[PDB]
Amino acid sequence: MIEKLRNIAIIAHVDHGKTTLVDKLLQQSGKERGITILAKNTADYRINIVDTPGHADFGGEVERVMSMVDSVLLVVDAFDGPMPQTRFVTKKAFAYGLKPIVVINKVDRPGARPDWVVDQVFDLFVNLDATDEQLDFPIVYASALNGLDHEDMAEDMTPLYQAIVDHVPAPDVDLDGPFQMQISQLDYNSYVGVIGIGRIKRGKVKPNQQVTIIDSEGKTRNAKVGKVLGHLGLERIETDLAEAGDIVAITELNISDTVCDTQNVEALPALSVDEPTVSMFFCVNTSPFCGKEGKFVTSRQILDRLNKELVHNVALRVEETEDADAFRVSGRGELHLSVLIENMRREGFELAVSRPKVIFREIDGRKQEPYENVTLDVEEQHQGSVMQALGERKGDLKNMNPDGKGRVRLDYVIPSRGLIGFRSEFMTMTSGTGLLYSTFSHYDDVRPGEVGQRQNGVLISNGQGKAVAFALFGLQDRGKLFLGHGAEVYEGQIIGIHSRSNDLTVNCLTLVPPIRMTLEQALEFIDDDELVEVTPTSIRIRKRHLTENDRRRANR
Ligand SMILES: Nc1nc2c(ncn2[C@@H]2O[C@H](COP(=O)(O)OP(=O)(O)O)[C@@H](O)[C@H]2O)c(=O)[nH]1
Repeated sequence: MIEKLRNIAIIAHVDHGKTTLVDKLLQQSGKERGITILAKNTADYRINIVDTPGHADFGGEVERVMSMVDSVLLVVDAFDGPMPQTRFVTKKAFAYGLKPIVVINKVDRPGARPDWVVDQVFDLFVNLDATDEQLDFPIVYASALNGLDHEDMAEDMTPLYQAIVDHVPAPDVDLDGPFQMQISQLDYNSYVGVIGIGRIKRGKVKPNQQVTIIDSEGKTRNAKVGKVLGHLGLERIETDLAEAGDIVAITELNISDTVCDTQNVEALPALSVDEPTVSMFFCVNTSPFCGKEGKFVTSRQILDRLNKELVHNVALRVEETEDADAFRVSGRGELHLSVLIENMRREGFELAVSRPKVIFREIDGRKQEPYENVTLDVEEQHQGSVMQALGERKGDLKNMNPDGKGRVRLDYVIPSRGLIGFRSEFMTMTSGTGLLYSTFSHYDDVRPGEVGQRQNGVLISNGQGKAVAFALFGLQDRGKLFLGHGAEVYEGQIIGIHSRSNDLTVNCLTLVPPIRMTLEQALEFIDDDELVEVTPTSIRIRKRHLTENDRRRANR
């Protein structure tokens, strides 16, 4: 049963499908796909074959695919050869010691050239070390509708069979002991819940069987389970090990998230660089515009929506709270999350989100909060205020190579927790002639001393009427304003900033041009108490508490 298992993956050249071969090899029972096509054969070898995508999504997609398999397959046109659509995977394929299997496809073509293509699939195949292969054999020559070189050439359908059982081994994993499995792939359905798919590392799995989740500590229960056969994932009572076993009704559930039994077990590692860096709660809009401007409010629409992204987004991680109408969403970047928000924003979603709290994950002893490699380019007299603010952000400098044309380029290493806010007043210090983006680098020990705050606070309001020049031109002698003449806010909606740490509960009812604050500039601003309402039309900045005594209430 288990020593006849062979877990492989295929790489689609330009030409998509490979069936041909993917297909016809359903030849003993048993456009397009794809996962996982587990043929069945003896002259019984179950062979789960996971199709690595022709594309590359993002944030560590394909490396996660070969976390299941122990070897690979490479389809290459005999007319043409291998391409950049193959150079994407194969590189990451050899990263784990995966012995390849080369397939010269299309052999029957009149413009085909076998041993030249082989000679290309050597030279553009070794440059990336290995270092074996060598063999690398494999080295089959295969038609679709199915006399040169290997063999050749009987029922060019069984030769490939040899290759798999001969050179691909069975997954070295323990049948017995307490159950363990790491989720490799992920998908969702409009009334399943989340769905697993993976590779059984330890033990065996009963369909109605309690379990635990890992990286955190949830003890969610199991309900249903399913095997794969043909292009279908077909239900099964119970499955052992080493298979592409597909599973439901657990939770949330995530990519990389490990999960084993409940007795004597836990856990599973292997990130590797998929784990997120940032997080913020996603809440259904409870503020005074509940279904006004927008068209998706009921929590299980949002939930539904977030899950659907967790198929595409491999660099995303969504977990569910004690509170029903709220979800801690986390991703490998603040910019990677704002995508999800503003994309959802203009699908017509009314929801709100909490402040970007950093993922203070841990690597050996020190609680290593993440850092990033900043690059910023500014006019010279701005530099004084630029440098100044960053040495207060616990942002270490690396190099500042001056171009000598009236500008300077500055290059820092800054902590994530202290990058929150700066791209507002970088654009205010430089007055627009400051241009900066950046990139995530790695986590580092404590800053230390949490100093990623902002302050002062802002001006909170106390009525649902419209803002008037009779109140705003006076209230703006406390500080700058987020609204102008005429707009109906509510009790809670921060309509501006004070000049000092004071929060105020003012009246706009009884002018300077205001501040056009973006989605990003709202999130990367709010305090831990406050929240950002995001309708599909405008953007509001509420507090979570709406009045001047309701504020004083929660303060114990
Ligand atoms: N002559 C020849 N043509 C092939 C062979 N394999 C595929 N093709 C052609 O190339 C195209 C790509 O193969 P296909 O089976 O469509 O792969 P799919 O994208 O997985 O369906 C098909 O339209 C076939 O007509 C082969 O072994 N010999």
